[PDB]
Amino acid sequence: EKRNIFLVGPMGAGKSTIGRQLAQQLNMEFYDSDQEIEKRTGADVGWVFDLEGEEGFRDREEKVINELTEKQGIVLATGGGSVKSRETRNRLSARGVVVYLETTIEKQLARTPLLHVETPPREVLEALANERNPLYEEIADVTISAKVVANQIIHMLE
Repeated sequence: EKRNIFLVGPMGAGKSTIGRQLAQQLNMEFYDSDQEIEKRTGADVGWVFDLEGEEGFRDREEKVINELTEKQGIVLATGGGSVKSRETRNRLSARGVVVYLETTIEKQLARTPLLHVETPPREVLEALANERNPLYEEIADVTISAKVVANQIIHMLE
């Protein structure tokens, strides 16, 4: 259907790669909230994070996501920590089908907008997952090459 598809999960989950494939196979618009932030600030997303601090970044991100989710027929790759906001999570759930790309710590560490230039120690990623995994799972309607995964998701939505 035309219904929105929102991809959630940690950085390195393939939100952008899988989302672009989904958008092309379903002939929909693709958006990346990190990319929209860069577009509105004219700067690297990680730079905006570092300069504005968490508080300011999260507010800006929440506003960006509120606006994107109001669109129709789009595939959205949401920021990894965008699920921290309760309002955002309720908006994501209500405005489209939420697909959670469950990702191991290993995959997250794995090889190449970038919120952070370099990978952190495993401990940091484990700590993040303990806080965020329950958030991703709370709003997931569907839990999971990009082409293969994209069609699998599609088969699940069917």
